[PDB]
Amino acid sequence: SFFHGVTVTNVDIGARTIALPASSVIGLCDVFTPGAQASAKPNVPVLLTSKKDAAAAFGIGSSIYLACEAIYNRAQAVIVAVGVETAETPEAQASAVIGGISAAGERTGLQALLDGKSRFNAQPRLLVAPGHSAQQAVATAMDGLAEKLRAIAILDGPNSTDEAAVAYAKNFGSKRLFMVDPGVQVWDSATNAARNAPASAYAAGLFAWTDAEYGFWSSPSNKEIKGVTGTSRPVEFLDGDETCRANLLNNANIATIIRDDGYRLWGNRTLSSDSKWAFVTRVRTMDLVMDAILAGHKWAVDRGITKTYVKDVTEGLRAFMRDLKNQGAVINFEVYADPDLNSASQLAQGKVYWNIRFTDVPPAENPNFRVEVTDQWLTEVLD
Amino acid sequence: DPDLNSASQLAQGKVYWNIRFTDVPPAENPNFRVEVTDQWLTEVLD
Amino acid sequence: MDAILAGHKWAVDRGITKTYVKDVTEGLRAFMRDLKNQGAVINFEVYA
Amino acid sequence: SFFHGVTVTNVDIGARTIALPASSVIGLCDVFTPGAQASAKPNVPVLL
Amino acid sequence: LAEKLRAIAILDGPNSTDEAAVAYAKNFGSKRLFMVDPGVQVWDSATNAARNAPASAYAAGLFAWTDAEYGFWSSPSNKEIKGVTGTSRPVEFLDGDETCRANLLNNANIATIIRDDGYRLWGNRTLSSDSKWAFVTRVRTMDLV
Amino acid sequence: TSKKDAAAAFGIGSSIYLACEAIYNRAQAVIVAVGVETAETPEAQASAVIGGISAAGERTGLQALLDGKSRFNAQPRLLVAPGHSAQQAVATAMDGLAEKLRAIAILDGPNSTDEAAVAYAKNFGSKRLFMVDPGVQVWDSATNAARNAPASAYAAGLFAWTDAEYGFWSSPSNKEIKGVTGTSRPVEFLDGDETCRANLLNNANIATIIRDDGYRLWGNRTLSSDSKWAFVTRVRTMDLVMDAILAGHKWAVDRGITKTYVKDVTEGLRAFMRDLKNQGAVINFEVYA
Amino acid sequence: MDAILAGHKWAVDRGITKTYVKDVTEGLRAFMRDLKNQGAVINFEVYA
Repeated sequence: SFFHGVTVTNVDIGARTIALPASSVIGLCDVFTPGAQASAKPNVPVLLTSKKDAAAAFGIGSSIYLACEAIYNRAQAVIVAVGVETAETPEAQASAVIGGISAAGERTGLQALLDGKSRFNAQPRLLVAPGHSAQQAVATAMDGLAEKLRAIAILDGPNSTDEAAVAYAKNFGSKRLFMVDPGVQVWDSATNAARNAPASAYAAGLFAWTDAEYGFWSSPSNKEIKGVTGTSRPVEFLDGDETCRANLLNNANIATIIRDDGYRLWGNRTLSSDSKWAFVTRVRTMDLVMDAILAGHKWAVDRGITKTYVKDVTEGLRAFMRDLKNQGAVINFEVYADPDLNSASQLAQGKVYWNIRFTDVPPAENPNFRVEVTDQWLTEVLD
Repeated sequence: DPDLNSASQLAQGKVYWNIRFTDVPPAENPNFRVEVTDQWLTEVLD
Repeated sequence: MDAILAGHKWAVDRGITKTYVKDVTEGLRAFMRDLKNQGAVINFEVYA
Repeated sequence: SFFHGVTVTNVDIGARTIALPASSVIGLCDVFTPGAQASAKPNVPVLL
Repeated sequence: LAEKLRAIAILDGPNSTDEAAVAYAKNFGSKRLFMVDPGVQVWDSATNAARNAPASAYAAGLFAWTDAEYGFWSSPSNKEIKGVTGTSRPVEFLDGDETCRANLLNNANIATIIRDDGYRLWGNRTLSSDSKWAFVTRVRTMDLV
Repeated sequence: TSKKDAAAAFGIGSSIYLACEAIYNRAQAVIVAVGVETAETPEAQASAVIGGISAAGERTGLQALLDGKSRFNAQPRLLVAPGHSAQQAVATAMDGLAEKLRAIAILDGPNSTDEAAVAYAKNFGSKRLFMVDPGVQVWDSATNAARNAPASAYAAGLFAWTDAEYGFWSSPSNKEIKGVTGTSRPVEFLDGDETCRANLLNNANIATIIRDDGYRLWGNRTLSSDSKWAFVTRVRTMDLVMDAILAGHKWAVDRGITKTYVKDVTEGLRAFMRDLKNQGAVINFEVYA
Repeated sequence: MDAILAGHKWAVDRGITKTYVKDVTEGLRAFMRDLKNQGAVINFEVYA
């Protein structure tokens, strides 16, 4: 007979919803002085949320707090900060910043950011290392680490001059590097006077402002930065001419703070050879929708690949991408199951493909205006 | 089956029915070939 | 020229959505029309 | 089984964009008098 | 015995390490074998503390849950198991990479309990040489019809 | 599998860990590492690296990699021996071993100069050898300063990045390598001219890291005389589909060779190769009896 | 010339699939067309 009663099986099918995780969590790693007021341990990752949670953690005056304060002053954001004890020589200090792994097995230094995901559920999708980035060594660690986190490591090249900034950017070429050359100077509270900063954390907090406001898909450039009071090496910028020096650095894929004091930062060009990923925007949107689809369809995995299931996942992308379109994240999209890929043998191994394709919105970094007079509408002056 | 069900096979009681189908395999690895482009850019115009 | 140059300094790198194009297009529509009725120009035409 | 999870490979294909570099950068080489006010060295290239 | 009953014998290889689990699966190759390596640990009531289990019965009851719910044709993998509190030898599993160790055991046709505590079990590959009967599902539907 | 599993295994500061870390920093991958104790003299140390067989019977040294298949189900299809490859001795062992594993042994010739690199490559000529001459320098954590590396493991991890990303069929060259900070003997490279020195080494079948710091590696030419197997790509795809068909049709073997069976195997290749075609592994194929 | 040279530095050694050829072909199509409407060239033609 089998059962013989009255069943009520819940058919668990339908297009699941998908979200945009992480969005813009900052992954900082400067230095401080562990002791009394410093609640945070000399190396482990610590989650932040506001200046209060950061102050009692690392302490006031700590070089790391001047970086966190620079971010929170700009725009509030999650900062899975690490922080490492200051070393003797400046060179060997970069070792603790990069961090090998230690005998304890726990990832030390900058590499500790990989733990931020499996501890705080906040994958730092925006690396930054104020002060420690002009060095060729630590800069590559930021590059390699960014690909693990699908983040955008914001470097900060040495001031000195422009020649030294271009020669520095010529080294890298990865999608996930957004360097800023001119070191903005902030008014330090402890020194009670001018004080040059790496301009790394300021550019990082600046992103968090646009990401929380407009969106991650919005370009950060041409947005004013707060907590400033001048800029080391005044990068010139005319009203509208390619002759200005602010432009020449952008050709070498470099961000710069223009005008007096610190009016605004721009230079969307990420240190990338491939012109496809020229904008930092594209890298930021693509790394997001990828991590979303990855972490989103974790419910599916091994499950009955019936015609319903394919449509449930297909409609899952239809609705998802359409929530990005009307939101303005993308201009237009198209998702479907490829006939050629989805072969009878591929499905028999569990493989099932969905060709997603779209156009992330590029920032109009140079809108032209071909204005030109004529003598056309002159006969109109008659009748 | 025409070939199996021979005049001699049925005369021994043997009678065959060729059943065939495809049991549902679990999608143990669904891929997502996502890729941006510059196709739908001219759409931003009219 | 100097007006359009110094005028659209707010735009620059920004999401080039269909709205943005129209926002700038309508920015010139209204602008030039303020020159037309004012008598600065006889007639104009702006578009992408 | 191979992997057994949920991949999301980024297919890096499509027509890349191309620009017009350099355009018209001048390469001058006259003479001068190096000393005090002359910041530029007596021979090395200096950008202007 | 499984071939006499057309069943699916769920084994449970030794913990110790992964090397010992792969070398153990290399022995068998029958359609009707679905081994699970990492021995999940349950909270025994009598001992009033942690206690390692063979993870065999847990994987068995797990099938009965999916079979009664979705159906025998439904795959058991990627379904959360209850009555757990940790897993002997924490088998690592990244968000999405073949480099993770949870995947390597599945290549050797082995089921594993991933994530902390005992989030879920997976590894549809039955200890079978013939790739036609690679999934435990096919063996379960065919033996039924 | 990761730095954690490698750190507790060999230890920090170990010359082997600097090689594994160089790979995992680039792109995560499975490494059936061996590792051998350091010897007295550098010459006799290569013996332990090559490894005879020992009285125990168990394959020692570099030859121990043959056991990686029948223990971890992970046949090392990508050999590498950082530091120990400039020596003519150990280099041949990498050549002979690669054919047993159908792998691609990545050598690393001596720096010094370019003349010494060309004269070194002139010795080998096997399909399964992909040498890189200029020794990239990494910033060692222990030394807290510059430190020259063999650039062998970096080029190895670089493959694993492309193989996991694009595919094994994708060429590794022209892909940027991380965990660098300069390159011993700056190999020059112009914008576009055969006069550049980076090109001349590629003519001698040599990989090189171009531009400042360590922008990228290229030189697809494997140290092979036969122009048919000139690219490292072809050797990498062919050694794969072969091992796939070999290990794939293990179910067949002695079985009734009826017309159905032939078609079952024929259609097995039809569907299989077509999964490589649409995937982009191959342009087109053709299989039949 | 210097644009095409420095422009297609992203390509180089890469899978020469039918897609790749079209990706580069369409790269020149769009590129030259940006020169045509701009007035840099009267007309063009690019192909394999």
